[PDB]
Amino acid sequence: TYPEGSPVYHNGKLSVQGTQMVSECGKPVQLRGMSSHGLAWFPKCYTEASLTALVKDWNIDIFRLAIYTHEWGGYTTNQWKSKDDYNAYIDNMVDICAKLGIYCIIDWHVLNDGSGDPNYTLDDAIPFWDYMSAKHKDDKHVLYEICNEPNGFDVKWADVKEYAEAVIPVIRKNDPDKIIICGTPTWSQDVDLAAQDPLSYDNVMYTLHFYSGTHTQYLRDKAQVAINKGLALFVTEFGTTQASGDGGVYFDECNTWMDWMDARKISWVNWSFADKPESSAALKPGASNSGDWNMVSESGQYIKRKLSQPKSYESCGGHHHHH
Repeated sequence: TYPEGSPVYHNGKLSVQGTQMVSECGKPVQLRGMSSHGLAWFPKCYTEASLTALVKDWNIDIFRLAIYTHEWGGYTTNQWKSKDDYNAYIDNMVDICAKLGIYCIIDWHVLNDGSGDPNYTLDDAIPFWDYMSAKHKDDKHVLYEICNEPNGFDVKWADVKEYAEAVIPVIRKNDPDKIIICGTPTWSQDVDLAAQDPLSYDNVMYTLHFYSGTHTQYLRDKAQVAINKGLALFVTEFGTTQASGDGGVYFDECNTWMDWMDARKISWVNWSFADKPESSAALKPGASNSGDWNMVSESGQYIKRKLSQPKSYESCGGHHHHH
């Protein structure tokens, strides 16, 4: 039972129709929300209290759990939690999102230390995704992001497609209808190359990542090629900075990206909800010590203001029933 008036109450189980993500009543939906930073790095930032503030005060529709596979404390490392205990932690966060009625992305966050080819994480990715899809089959509010940012010159769409064709059957044997979001080459830029040979599965979307200090028209044009060839795109990560996550903020270029996404009804998730002293972090340093989840940085202020706009969906109605 999702809480009255919440994003999941309004839209129910989402699916993909052509290039558009739609609600349980078949209406186009654009979701807006926030990504975690590394969970092992900022655990004080990801609690019932902090997510309650994100929902009630920042008006988010969706939260993304960035589960690093590598670097210190990554899922594959057994440096912070055992793999099965990390699963239990993730499950707790998924349940908090359910209690608040927001969507939750489980993100297998490949990036560095060789994980740039997601195939090189399969010894852990297969049992991870087997577990998560079995555990969360009956959870209407989860989305499965199977490989954050494939990268490397050696990592082509053919290689990412082979990874996806290994993991998606493992998910779909347990959870037939849940949306799967598939990363693309060159740090989830090459959606136009994925569009040349798309996956044959239903309810699949393709990842686009941008950073407004780095990516401009060229990447929007690549994305438009993918859209014109019939792919549904999801911006599961973007920043207001250059791609490193620090330095200047570029709000004029981000406004261009926001207008562009709005016109195409493309969902977006901002990097990051954390109080690291870098300019892409949405909280001021020390906010996790004080517990003041509205003590925003310059970037957080800008994103919270975008989140405060009218919802980019229309309720499925039937408010006279519990959902």
